[PDB]
Amino acid sequence: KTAHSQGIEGKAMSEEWARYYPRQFDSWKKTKESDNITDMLKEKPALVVAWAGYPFSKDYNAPRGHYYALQDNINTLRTGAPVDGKTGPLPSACWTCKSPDVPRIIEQDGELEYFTGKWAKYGDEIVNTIGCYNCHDDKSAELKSKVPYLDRGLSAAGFKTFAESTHQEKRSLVCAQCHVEYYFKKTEWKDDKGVDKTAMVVTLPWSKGISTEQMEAYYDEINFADWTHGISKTPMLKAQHPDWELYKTGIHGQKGVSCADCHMPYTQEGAVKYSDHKVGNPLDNMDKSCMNCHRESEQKLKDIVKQKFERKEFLQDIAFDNIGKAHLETGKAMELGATDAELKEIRTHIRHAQWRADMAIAGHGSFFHAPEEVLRLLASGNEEAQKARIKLVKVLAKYGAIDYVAPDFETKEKAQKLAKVDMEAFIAEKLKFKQTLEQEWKKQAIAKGRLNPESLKGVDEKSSYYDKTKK
Amino acid sequence: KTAHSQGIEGKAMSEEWARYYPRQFDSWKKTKESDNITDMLKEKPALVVAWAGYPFSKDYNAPRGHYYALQDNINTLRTGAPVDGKTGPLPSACWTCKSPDVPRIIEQDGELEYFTGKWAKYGDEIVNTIGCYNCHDDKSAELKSKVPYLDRGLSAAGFKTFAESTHQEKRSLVCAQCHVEYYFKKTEWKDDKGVDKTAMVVTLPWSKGISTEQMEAYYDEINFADWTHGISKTPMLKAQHPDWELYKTGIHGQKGVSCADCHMPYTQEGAVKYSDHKVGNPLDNMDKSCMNCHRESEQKLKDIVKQKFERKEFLQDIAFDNIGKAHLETGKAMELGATDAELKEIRTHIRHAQWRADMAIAGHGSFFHAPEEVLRLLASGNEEAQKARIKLVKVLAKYGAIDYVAPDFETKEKAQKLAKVDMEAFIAEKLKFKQTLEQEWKKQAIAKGRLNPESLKGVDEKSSYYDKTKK
Ligand code: HEC
Ligand code: HEC
Ligand code: HEC
Ligand code: HEC
Ligand code: HEC
Ligand code: HEC
Ligand code: HEC
Ligand code: HEC
Ligand code: HEC
Ligand code: HEC
Ligand SMILES: [Ca+2]
Ligand SMILES: [Ca+2]
Ligand SMILES: [Y+2]
Ligand SMILES: [Y+2]
Ligand SMILES: [Y+2]
Ligand SMILES: [Y+2]
Ligand SMILES: [Y+2]
Repeated sequence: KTAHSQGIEGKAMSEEWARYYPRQFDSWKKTKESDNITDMLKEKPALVVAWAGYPFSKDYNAPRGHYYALQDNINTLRTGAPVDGKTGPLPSACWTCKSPDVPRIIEQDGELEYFTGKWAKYGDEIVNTIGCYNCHDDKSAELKSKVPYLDRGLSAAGFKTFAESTHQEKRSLVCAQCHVEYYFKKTEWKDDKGVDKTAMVVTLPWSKGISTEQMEAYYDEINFADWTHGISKTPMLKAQHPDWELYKTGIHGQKGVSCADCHMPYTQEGAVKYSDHKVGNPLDNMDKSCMNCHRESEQKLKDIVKQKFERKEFLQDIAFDNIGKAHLETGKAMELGATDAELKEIRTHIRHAQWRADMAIAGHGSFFHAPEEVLRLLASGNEEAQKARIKLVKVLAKYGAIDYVAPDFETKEKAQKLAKVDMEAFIAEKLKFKQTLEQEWKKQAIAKGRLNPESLKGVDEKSSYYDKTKK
Repeated sequence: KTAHSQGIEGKAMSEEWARYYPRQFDSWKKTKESDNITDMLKEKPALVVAWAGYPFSKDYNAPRGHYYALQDNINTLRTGAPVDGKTGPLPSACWTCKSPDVPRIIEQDGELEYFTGKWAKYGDEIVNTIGCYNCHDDKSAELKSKVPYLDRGLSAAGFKTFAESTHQEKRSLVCAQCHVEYYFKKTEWKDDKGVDKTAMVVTLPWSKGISTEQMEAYYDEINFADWTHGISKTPMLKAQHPDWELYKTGIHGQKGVSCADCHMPYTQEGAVKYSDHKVGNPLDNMDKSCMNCHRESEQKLKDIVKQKFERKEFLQDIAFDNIGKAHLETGKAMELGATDAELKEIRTHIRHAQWRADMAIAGHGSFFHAPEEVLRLLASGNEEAQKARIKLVKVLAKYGAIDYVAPDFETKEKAQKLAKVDMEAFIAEKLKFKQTLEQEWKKQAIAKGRLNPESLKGVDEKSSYYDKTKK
């Protein structure tokens, strides 16, 4: 048994676990070191065109330390600027994979209630970032999935549930609670008081399997669309960090190497074994993350990973360039009078091209986790995009614009203009929200004892639209 | 020293080495077991369209045992039906990587003389198949490259020559004498008698490096073309088994694992070590070919290789389908009156698309030797093909055929009709050659003592156009 077999008071606050596990708490806190904000829309402006008419065309950055998960959720322009708990563009489900306060609230008010309402609804309740409670039982300290949608997805795909899995499988599944592709399913329900409500439930599109093509069939079967493209009016699908799904198909995943083996390597000290809880780049600690299975220079192995990244970039730039052009060319055809009937097949091609290309790049480590599937996906997506473009030349010709040249979108500025994103406006509105409602959320959370100010140190010095210098 | 330190009389005939190395001779002879003839034009008819106007549109099969190299060189419809030593479509250079009689002749008449004349020129001299003398010194039995063009290529690419390489590197370089991409360079020269002659010299296009793109630049710089496409009139480049080049970039090649490690695995018997000389499929002998470095079931490793093959096939079919359509669409535009100026960019795209796609599939083991580069190449080639097709829609439109649909080529029969290949005629002509001149070559070679009839057992029972049943 543990030294807290009856549970931990204030379990959602990771600092409450420090008295029992100071070592893991210390390394866990170190993800604060990974504070870099890489603006992906600035690096890859083609993505802005791909996501026109969707929040990702406003703000999308690369992943950084777990220490910043909650704050980045708050800072991203995607969550907008609510003025109260009933406003703002996004739903409560956006907190789900950002805080240990999520299982706390679910276990208190029920899953459906948690998934009901606006993101702003829990602003002063969900205030702790990725913590001990998101992965451990507060009585046995054993690994556990705290979100019901994971087992639901696992079963649907023919996988064993978390409780039925081996220890090694759990070392990856705890990560899969969040590092997977998902979509919000509108769900009607009635509470204990008989009131009719509507929830937006996190759902893993795994009922037909976890391959990109199986998920695609899944979405097409239910005629689902995350949004209607702002330029091409295509019924679009958004892929979001399908880290585990692509990992499972890669060679390491097939060989049984878990997420933890590389991202949370062991350190043996006598008869005691410790897991590095500073979840980050395995390449910064290869001696413990890689060289325990591979025998050769760290530099050579690093060069090999670099090679994979370059190959992925090569195909990614081609795919998204043609996807961007297809969107713009479809928009031009619409402007000339092309009918939905004339553009139906074209739009289906675009939908599939981007779904496959996005699924390939949305998981930032996929180029390494499953190198070959990533390249194949990008090649498949590009082919769908070009099939659309070949058909588009004919539609453009019918309307007298066969020589139309889709405008360029080589910079974030030019791309956002094409996507009609008024950044200045969104940023100004965001800052006002942060200076008012956000500070009230934090003040109230601290007053109620849900938030410890110590956890806020250097947590809000950077975003894609401001940098106080160094976190 | 060896037991034949002064050399071996009749060294070109591998049977002459059996008295010294009966074990290696026995396994070497066993490649006779790999007698399967897989007609690649039947399996992948798109290749016929790709090679229209070139010999490969007539006959192209997958590789089989070394035991059949010489006979397949004779049987392929590509070498045609010469009636004497001055006729036939191909040059003497076609014998180069098929027989130990090649170094014998080169060392006797000089490199330039060997490379001068028709293939039929040496019909009764080059009669032994891949033998001991192609890879070993007949005095020390040490590994050696017997062809000057390899070191020439190695140096040109910044690599060390064969003699300057390590033993492990030599275990792969001996294979590189033949398993590489090449082209025939027309070379003017004058013999000892002052006579002016023209030779077609095997040349490795490695002066700019060994990557597909570097070789492409190499060919473009000298405005080289293997042939003018029979349908699109595009200046084409033919890739031929760039096995070593792609292998060198793969992870195994980067890690120092030689061709021999998998294809000629060791067998330890006490203090003596033997190399399996039955060069074939490593998957048929995984315990010795793979499991000496990898630790897991043979089936799982086999399934993984199968997965790579399927991914490669997926992208290959897409690439060659668009390449085929581009060729046909260009041919249609020509028929309508399109000028060379209007088709110049299109043709450059096609040339590059096929060069990259062919380089990816010409090496039959590349899907495994360098999985990721193969997928990237096929994706790159496909993109070039689609760029050509998008431009072709516009040219077709200018000439009133925007709705043109390139004919299908899903069967070898239909593809060869589009490529205007009269198979019946070529086969009939070939059989007459085999029944007359070929039998004379073999009779004379046997009379002169250059050929041992024992080596002909079951060697000519199959081809792509006949099957006496079982070799
Ligand atoms: C949900 C509760 C999560 C769980 C459980 C795990 N991760 Fe996570 N991870 C999550 C978020 C929301 C983020 C983004 C953080 C931000 O503010 O940008 C991340 C990020 C990572 C990263 C990147 C770290 C970096 O320095 O860039 C990695 C490598 C990562 N996460 C890995 C990972 C693994 C291996 C997990 C299981 C052991 C794991 N995460 C769980 C959300 C969640
Ligand atoms: C779990 C199933 C998640 C849900 C539901 C949402 N997010 Fe998420 N988010 C999750 C992970 C594992 C990661 C890291 C890996 C990655 O590729 O991003 C993230 C990261 C973010 C970030 C930082 C990166 C960025 O996009 O700028 C933000 C700002 C973020 N997530 C916001 C966010 C919102 C608004 C959501 C609702 C639509 C949302 N996430 C849901 C996991 C999950
Ligand atoms: C999920 C993303 C995790 C978070 C957040 C935290 N821990 Fe963790 N922990 C996780 C894994 C995958 C593992 C390895 C499991 C295994 O048996 O291999 C661990 C392990 C521990 C342990 C056991 C000893 C060790 O391996 O170091 C302890 C005591 C532990 N974790 C404590 C702990 C605390 C206090 C955390 C918050 C500060 C915490 N963990 C977060 C995954 C995750
Ligand atoms: C042991 C548990 C492992 C750890 C930790 C890492 N790798 Fe690994 N790797 C492992 C296996 C069993 C395999 C399958 C092939 C084999 O050797 O049997 C691999 C394979 C790779 C590869 C090649 C596959 C590819 O993607 O092309 C690479 C380049 C590789 N591994 C790199 C690598 C790095 C950089 C790691 C640390 C971050 C790492 N591996 C950890 C087993 C294990
Ligand atoms: C070792 C063999 C690994 C396994 C198993 C998993 N990951 Fe990984 N991951 C690894 C590397 C070498 C990299 C690339 C690092 C680089 O900078 O080149 C990654 C990357 C990620 C990322 C991207 C983080 C970022 O870009 O900021 C994430 C989010 C990530 N990995 C998550 C993750 C999860 C959840 C895994 C299991 C499903 C997983 N990784 C396994 C190495 C290894
Ligand atoms: C030229 C003199 C060669 C040398 C030296 C090596 N190979 Fe070869 N190989 C060559 C030819 C002309 C052929 C085609 C044979 C035919 O009639 O189709 C081949 C074929 C192979 C194969 C395929 C065998 C099968 O059963 O399908 C392999 C796997 C192969 N060769 C490998 C190989 C290796 C590893 C070498 C060096 C040790 C090697 N070959 C040398 C011509 C020549
Ligand atoms: C060495 C540099 C070569 C030259 C020059 C030529 N060939 Fe070849 N050939 C070589 C190898 C290594 C292989 C096996 C690997 C492969 O992918 O094919 C071959 C195989 C053949 C075959 C059998 C397969 C087929 O194409 O049906 C034939 C019939 C053949 N080679 C014929 C041939 C001719 C006519 C050549 C002159 C143009 C020629 N080869 C040159 C290596 C080399
Ligand atoms: C080239 C394609 C080869 C042909 C044809 C033959 N041999 Fe070979 N042989 C080759 C290699 C790559 C190796 C291994 C070299 C090493 O040191 O690792 C060998 C080795 C031998 C040896 C040494 C002992 C052994 O490893 O078995 C002998 C005595 C030998 N080869 C003899 C031999 C004979 C008699 C051949 C013709 C019948 C023959 N080899 C062909 C490559 C090639
Ligand atoms: C030892 C000399 C090896 C032999 C013989 C074979 N492989 Fe190998 N393999 C080896 C290394 C050092 C690596 C690099 C990665 C690592 O584990 O350190 C590999 C890698 C692979 C891979 C993964 C890479 C990829 O292509 O995705 C696979 C799938 C693999 N090896 C398969 C394999 C098979 C089937 C072999 C026999 C025919 C084989 N390898 C031999 C080292 C060695
Ligand atoms: C092990 C790690 C290998 C190394 C090193 C090399 N080859 Fe290989 N080769 C290997 C496999 C697993 C395969 C595929 C077998 C299958 O049927 O799936 C191949 C295949 C080839 C081929 C194709 C033969 C055919 O299709 O008939 C050739 C011609 C070949 N390999 C040649 C070859 C050469 C010359 C190498 C060094 C440059 C080489 N291989 C290395 C495994 C391994
Ligand atoms: Ca989604
Ligand atoms: Ca060539
Ligand atoms: Y406490
Ligand atoms: Y990062
Ligand atoms: Y690979
Ligand atoms: Y003798
Ligand atoms: Y074969």
